[PDB]
Parts: sequence; structure tokens; C-alpha cells
Amino acid sequence: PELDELWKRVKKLVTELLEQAERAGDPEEIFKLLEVAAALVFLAEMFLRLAAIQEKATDPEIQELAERVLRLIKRLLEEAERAGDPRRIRELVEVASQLAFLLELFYRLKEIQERATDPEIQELAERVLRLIKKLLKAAEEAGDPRKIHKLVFVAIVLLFLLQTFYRLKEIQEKATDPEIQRKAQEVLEKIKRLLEAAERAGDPAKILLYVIRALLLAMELKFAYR
Amino acid sequence: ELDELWKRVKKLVTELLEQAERAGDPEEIFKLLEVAAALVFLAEMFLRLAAIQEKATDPEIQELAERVLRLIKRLLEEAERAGDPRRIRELVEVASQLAFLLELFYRLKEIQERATDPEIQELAERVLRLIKKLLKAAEEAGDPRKIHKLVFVAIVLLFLLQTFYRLKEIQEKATDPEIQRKAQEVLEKIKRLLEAAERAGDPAKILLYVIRALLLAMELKFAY
Repeated sequence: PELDELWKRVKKLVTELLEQAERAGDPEEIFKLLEVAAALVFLAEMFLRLAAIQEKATDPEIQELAERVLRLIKRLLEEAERAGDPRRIRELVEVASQLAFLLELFYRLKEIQERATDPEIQELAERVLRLIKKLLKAAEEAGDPRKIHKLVFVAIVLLFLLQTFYRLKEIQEKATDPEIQRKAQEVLEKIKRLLEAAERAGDPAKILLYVIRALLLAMELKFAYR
Repeated sequence: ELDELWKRVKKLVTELLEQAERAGDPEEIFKLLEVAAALVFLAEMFLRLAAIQEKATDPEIQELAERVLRLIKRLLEEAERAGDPRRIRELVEVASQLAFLLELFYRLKEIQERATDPEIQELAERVLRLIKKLLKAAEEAGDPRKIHKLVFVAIVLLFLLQTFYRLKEIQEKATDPEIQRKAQEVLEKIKRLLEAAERAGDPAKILLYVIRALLLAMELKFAY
């Protein structure tokens, strides 16, 4: 339903960009048009994640965020379809494709959740998704795509942090090297604290700073494990 | 080598976080953290290299992945040398687009492990040799904006080649004889578009053929 009307819109915009790129132009102008059409096709590839997101086993908080993401994508595409400035279409499609990448991450979270057996890690997932919902609400009220970009970027990096939280628990559940276990526990304790700070931060740029600190910490452990 | 790349990434991120802390304007802060995050994304892409270097992986994939890591190392050394924040942001961004190829090379590896349609392999080697030409020309480019263009075509090419594979899965495992025959017809047009890409002189023309082929594959994917 919603997919086949978002794909119709994506289809229309892609062919208009292909036609404009197939007409006369310099290389840099054709390539920038084609970068927009490519990002639009990536968008459609992200839409294919919804069937798995919208399936019955998926966590309902994930489903509601993905629906907010699709509405925002719809809004920016409509804005792109009536914009005429090429830099405006490029910026609007770019932010729509960042939003679309959240669907990939939401789908990755869905898969990682149905495999994880730790109930506390499930609960930490829910306070993160509640922060993402806050970020998405602010994006839904912004008129400036650059303001949307910022809030979505924090949401992307937050989702990646949740991914590294599942991964580090998996390492902790399975690593037999006792020093890997020692460092995993140390990193998880630090990341939990950094996530609580980001959840109390209010300022999106402070959220992003804490999240990046947590990701750098988790990455030190992931590189140590392999 | 991976341990030395991570050390450089770690160094660049901490410098960027320190600047983000020392910056006062919220727009510059966010731009600096975007660069730091992109560096972390790049370390995560490095973690895909051990599966890529496994004995089962296509050696064409392995050779390409080592060209990508060479490009990335060069950009990180340049980012560590530059002083301009804007220049560091462009260099890091292109390194991170390069890093994404490692994700796409990993995924290609996985799909190639379940490749019941053998004809793909000769076709995929032609794509990979097209991607090698792009990556070889990227290594000789120097201009980070020209590396970005060559890398962008390689990314979409790899995405097309990945999509070329899941069409074969839809072909062999579809019930509807029309949907299963469209998959086989789409795959033939994609071969002709790839053939046109292999003889094209400029990356802009390659990209246009690859987007035409992706559009064709995507239309099939949305049909089922």
C-alpha cells in the first residue's frame, strides 16, 4: 500500500533525473543528477525492509518509528518533486536517504533482537528507541532539511550504538579469554553511563558527543576481540 | 596493518572530539562530531576485513579490498596532515564512502557463497574488473572529489552486482511463471547494460547505465 505509492513517486523522480542527465550537460552536472537518482534507488531498496519491519514478530516501538520515518521521507520527496533548484532537490533527496538508512538499521535491530537472550539488553534498547522517537518528533516539526539532517544523524549514530551494545553483550556471552571478558564488562558499564547522560542531555549535539564517546569505547573492545 | 589503521583512526577521532569540545558554535560542533562519527563508521568497516580475507572469498574481492584500504590510509594520512577543518571533512567523508565498499564487498562475499546460477561468476568478474579499473583510477586521481566520483560508481556497481544475485534467487525460487520469467528477462537487460558499462570511456556514462539497470531490477523487486 504505502510502499507502492512511495515507489511510484520514486520511479517518477528517477526517470526525470535520468532524462535530464541523458540530455546535454557537463560531466559534473550529469554526475550530480545521477548521484540524486542513485540515492533515490537506494531509498527504494530501503523501502523493501518494511515488509520485515511490518511483520507481526517485530517490536511495535520499532514499527512506529519506521512509520514516522516513512512519513518524513514522503514529505521530503513531495518537496523534491516540486522543487526546481537542483541543489534543493539534491539536499532534499540526501536527507530522505539518510532517513531511509534508519529503516536498514531498524531492520538490523529487529534481526539482532530476535536472537538476543539477555533481558536487560532488551530494556536498554527501549530507552534508546524512546530517545530516537524524541529526535524523530523534532525532525517532523522542522521546516529546514538541514535541521532534519542533524536530528536524523544523531538517530543513526544512536542506533549504531545500540547495535554495538548487542554485539558487546554477545562477546560477553561467549568470549573465553578472561581479559576480553574483563574489558567487555568495563566497556558495557561505561557505555550504559554514557547512554544515561545522552538520555538526560536535551541538547542533540551533546547527545551526539556522548554517543560518539561510547562508540569509540566499544570499538576499542571490538578491535581487541578481532 | 589493520592495527595501525585503527591507531590512526583513534588519533583523528580524539583530536576531533577535542575540537568539538573547544568549539563554541553549535553548527561547527555538529560538523566536527559528524566527522568523528564518520571515522568510527570507518573502523567498523575495517572489522569486515577478516571475513573478506578468508580462504573462501573471491580473490578478486580480496585484491579490491586491499586497494580500498590503501586509498583509505592515504586519505587518513592526508587528514592528519591538513589543518583546514573543511579539508579534513572532505577527506574523511571520501574515506568513509571507500569504507562502505568493504560492507558491500562483505555482502557480495556472502551472496556469492549461495550462487546456484553459475553464469553469474563470469559476469561478476567483469563487474569486479570494472570496479578494479575504477579503483585503480581512484588511486591515481589525487583529487579527493575525483576519488569520490570513481568510488561512487564503484559503490553503485557493487550494489547492482549484489542485486544481480538476488534476482537469480527470485528466478529459481518463484512460483508464478510470469514473475519467474520477468526475473530472467530483467537479468538479460542487465547483462547488456553491464556490457555497455565495460566499454564506456567515462564514469558518468557507466553510472547512467548502472542506474538504468538498478531501476529495472528494483521494478522487479517491487513486483513481488
